[PDB]
Amino acid sequence: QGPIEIKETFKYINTVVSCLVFVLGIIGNSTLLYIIYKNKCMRNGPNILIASLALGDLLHIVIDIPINVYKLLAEDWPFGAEMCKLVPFIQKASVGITVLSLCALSIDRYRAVASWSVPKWTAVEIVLIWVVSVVLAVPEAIGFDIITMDYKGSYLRICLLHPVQKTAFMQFYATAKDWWLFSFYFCLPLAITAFFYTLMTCEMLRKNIFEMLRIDEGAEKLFNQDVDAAVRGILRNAKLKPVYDSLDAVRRAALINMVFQMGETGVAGFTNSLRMLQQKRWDEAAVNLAKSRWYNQTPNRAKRVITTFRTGTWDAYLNDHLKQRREVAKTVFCLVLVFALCWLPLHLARILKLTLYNQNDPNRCELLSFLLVLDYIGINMASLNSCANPIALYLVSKRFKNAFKSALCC
Ligand SMILES: Cc1cc(C)cc(C(=O)N(C)[C@H](Cc2ccc(-c3ccccc3)cc2)C(=O)N[C@@H](Cc2c[nH]c3ccccc23)C(=O)O)c1
Ligand SMILES: CCCCCCCC/C=C\CCCCCCCC(=O)OC[C@H](O)CO
Ligand SMILES: CCCCCCCC/C=C\CCCCCCCC(=O)OC[C@H](O)CO
Ligand SMILES: CCCCCCCC/C=C\CCCCCCCC(=O)OC[C@H](O)CO
Ligand SMILES: CCCCCCCC/C=C\CCCCCCCC(=O)OC[C@H](O)CO
Ligand SMILES: CCCCCCCC/C=C\CCCCCCCC(=O)OC[C@H](O)CO
Repeated sequence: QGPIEIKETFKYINTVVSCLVFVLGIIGNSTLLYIIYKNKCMRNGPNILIASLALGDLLHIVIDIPINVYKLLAEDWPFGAEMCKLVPFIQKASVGITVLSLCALSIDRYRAVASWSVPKWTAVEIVLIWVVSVVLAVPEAIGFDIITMDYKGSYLRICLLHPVQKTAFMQFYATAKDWWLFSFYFCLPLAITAFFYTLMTCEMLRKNIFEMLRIDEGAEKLFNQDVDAAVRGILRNAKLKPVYDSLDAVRRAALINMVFQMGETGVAGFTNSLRMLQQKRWDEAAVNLAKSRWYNQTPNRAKRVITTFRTGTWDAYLNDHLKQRREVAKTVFCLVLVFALCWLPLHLARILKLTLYNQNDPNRCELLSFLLVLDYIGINMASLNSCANPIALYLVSKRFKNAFKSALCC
């Protein structure tokens, strides 16, 4: 049958995945804690939050993974009542540390670019993350216990959190647990990190346009309302509106740059160049713009604007301080994205089972086999997330990649 065939297959798959996560995660997160400790240049707010997150994932890896490997392979629980109050507690405490750290990471990225304006603040965050994650994981250590069954010369030890619990709170917890796990440990971080991501990019966008105009125009705080009025007029002009809509945020700022210098009527005169921008022919747009009277009178500014068009980034206008903040923000929301994709299949599987289990035998069989396969994939991706950040940091962050190579290769 599907259920017995599927569980046997994933006995092999999960054992290899969990052995991979154990080895990769022990090496990766230990090295991650090493490079943040040894490299004094690496000690900053976001990195220290990444360190606690790596310590939390290391705790789950060394405490829970070897047991979870055996648990999957044997029907009996031999590790005692203590280990099975501990393993689910560590599992929810560690994931909670990741969940709250990721939220603190995304809020810190917003505050970094925030218009309103702190080393002690990261220390308060660290305490709050671990205290709150551990408190919210305590009901796991409360509800879970061993059930021993003996019938006809055969005994079995299962550790479970029974749907029926002693106290009112533990009863409510056991019943609400599945939705609680979905809400706080998936919906809460994804919503908060997305909310502060979008606010951050908007604020980073204004800071970049402001910096661009500061370099090109050359002490005016009216730049922001001036920009807003400028895009209003660009949306007013039938010659400038179509190309402006086609452009991304960065190239729209390059168009605004030309509008600041020449006005809307002057920018409209580049009908051929504007068309080619709308066609997304950046290099052709760069060349035709380069052979212009605007280029001739102001080549330095023309060079930067046409490079901004062609490139689509802020390279020509971004200072060292702002290039630092974009790489850090890119690192933070890479980990956020990695968390979402790793925890998406499992939370999807649990919610589909929670919502679509009609208990009719005909519909159940095929839906069960699919949901079971999805659940197994889900817990594999979640295990991978506990070892994925060292690899992710290596690939997405030039600083982390160099720190890893210094610590490991030579
Ligand atoms: C928030 C949350 C939500 C859901 C739906 C499941 C888990 C969970 O707890 N899982 C997915 C573990 C395995 C695991 C735990 C933590 C990480 C982790 C930690 C830090 C950073 C990133 C990832 C990765 C995998 C799991 O296998 N849970 C089992 C229950 C279970 C496994 N071993 C046990 C021992 C005793 C009692 C229960 C268990 C299940 O949900 O099916 C956690
Ligand atoms: C690196 C950021 C700090 C992350 C950890 C904060 C929470 C520690 C409390 C319980 C953990 C129990 C497991 C033991 C781990 C020991 C961690 C530790 O001793 O760190 C003290 C201090 O940061 C060294 O200078
Ligand atoms: C940064 C900080 C983030 C912290 C985020 C935490 C949010 C969820 C925490 C607690 C909700 C608890 C809900 C409690 C409902 C229990 C039901 C109940 O109390 O049952 C009655 C019983 O008689 C009484 O003991
Ligand atoms: C500072 C604030 C931080 C954020 C704090 C709030 C985060 C989300 C908390 C609770 C929502 C999920 C609670 C789950 C309640 C489920 C109710 C229930 O028992 O439903 C059983 C249902 O019948 C089975 O299908
Ligand atoms: C296996 C995982 C592979 C993952 C590969 C990741 C590569 C991304 C790197 C940099 C782009 C950063 C983009 C950040 C986008 C914002 C993330 C976010 O806010 O997530 C909200 C959540 O999706 C609710 O909708
Ligand atoms: C088995 C392990 C499970 C995890 C598997 C991998 C998880 C995340 C991997 C990649 C995320 C995106 C990395 C690629 C980002 C592309 C942009 C980039 O690399 O730019 C920075 C670079 O240093 C130039 O300066």
